[PDB]
Amino acid sequence: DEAGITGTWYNQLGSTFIVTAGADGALTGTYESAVGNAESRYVLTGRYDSAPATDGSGTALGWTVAWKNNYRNAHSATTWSGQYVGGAEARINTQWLLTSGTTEANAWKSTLVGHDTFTKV
Amino acid sequence: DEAGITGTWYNQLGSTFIVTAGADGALTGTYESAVGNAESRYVLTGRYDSAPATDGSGTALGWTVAWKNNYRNAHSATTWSGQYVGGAEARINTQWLLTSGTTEANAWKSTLVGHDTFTKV
Amino acid sequence: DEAGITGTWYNQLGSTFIVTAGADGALTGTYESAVGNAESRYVLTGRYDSAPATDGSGTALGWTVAWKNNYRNAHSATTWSGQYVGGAEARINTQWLLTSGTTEANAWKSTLVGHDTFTKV
Amino acid sequence: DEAGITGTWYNQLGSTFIVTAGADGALTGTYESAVGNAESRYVLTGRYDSAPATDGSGTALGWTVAWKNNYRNAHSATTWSGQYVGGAEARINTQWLLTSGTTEANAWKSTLVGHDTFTKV
Ligand SMILES: [Cu+2]
Ligand SMILES: [Cu+2]
Ligand SMILES: [Cu+2]
Ligand SMILES: [Cu+2]
Repeated sequence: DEAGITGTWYNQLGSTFIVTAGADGALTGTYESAVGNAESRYVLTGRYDSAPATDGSGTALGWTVAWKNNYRNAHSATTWSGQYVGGAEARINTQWLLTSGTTEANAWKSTLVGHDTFTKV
Repeated sequence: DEAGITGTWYNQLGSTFIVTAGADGALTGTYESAVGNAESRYVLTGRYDSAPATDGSGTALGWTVAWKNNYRNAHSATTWSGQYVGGAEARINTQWLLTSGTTEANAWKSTLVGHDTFTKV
Repeated sequence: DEAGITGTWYNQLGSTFIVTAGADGALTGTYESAVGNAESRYVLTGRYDSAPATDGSGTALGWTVAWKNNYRNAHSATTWSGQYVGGAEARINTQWLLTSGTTEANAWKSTLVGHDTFTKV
Repeated sequence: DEAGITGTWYNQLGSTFIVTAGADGALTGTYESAVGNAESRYVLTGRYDSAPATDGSGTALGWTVAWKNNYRNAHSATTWSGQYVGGAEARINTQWLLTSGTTEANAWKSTLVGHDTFTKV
């Protein structure tokens, strides 16, 4: 799925995920969020299963974005964890964890959880 | 916290996380899990906030492991999302999402969620 | 939203959630899952915000199902946490945690996480 | 575990959970949080597996709190999902989802996720 994954993907929020999949399992690219304390592109990296099961199963993958770039710093990181499902309407179906840096006293409220679905259109 | 983060960390399961923090926000290294469908080391990559708040707050970070290496392939990926808290007993406090590749019919049961706390000892 | 919430709801898996909302914040009813180790109806209970904000915001709510009834026992419980959004196409948008009873050694893999969207049709 | 569960439990934040376990799987009680937009006690309800496995496994359970009482309304609900582990130092080990009522535009940031461990002392 190196070919399948590589490219430009869009989620339900209107965010844009630009990724390259390496033959060795790497994911590199940029993320631009349509929401939150974010502007322009941010580095991302991740990993995917470069030899998935041949049985109909999706391809596991994940990636991280730390919310610092030359424009802003939102003192946070999101990780998406999910699977790529190939075919006529290819999708990446993810769940994510967004942890902000907090004091000890606020750690209980440090982590948001949600779900993003990415499509090629 | 490039110095703070860089090195060998151990969680409550007895897993070993070996990371280098780059000046530019990169995280690279290897993960070896004490549990699950896993043996030996697996590549990991991630990101962290290289200019955290100076107010007492932790440092946001995350990383991914796809569960494929030369020994096995568990057709899955974990993402940890959390924060580094520096000082006498430094910690990385994380929550994680483990997504397995599944068919459409099994997607509902694709994703495990838990929490790992990493220490230097 | 006592009137709004009360009734029969269906999710994207084809599961059926039958609830009564009490004036005092109670949720009582039955759940029947279309997937998993489940058959027929199972008791559920929960709570919702009986005096929500008047600003356009959704109405917070949650409920639990333990997966035991007269037919089976799957030694697990799901909690859904989410919000009711009223209007022409009313929805309940949830995220859920399914914890199985496990030994200590398997606790790391005890908890599934997903997301369900319920509609009146 | 009706006897095991029933009573007063305390988490790592200093919150107090007072529960009765019914023979039929019910959980009823009150929760008082040490943190957040909360004061005094709030109703809770939930469910647990009243006939757990005899193999060493924990007992699955969950409960909800909507954050409305006579003192305040934080327009939110938490669900804890977890397991009771009996014996010399009994514990309830949970993960939780806290959903706030939000507008559509803020739904992405509606849900916090964390983990609480409850003890009898
Ligand atoms: Cu295989
Ligand atoms: Cu700052
Ligand atoms: Cu209000
Ligand atoms: Cu059994």
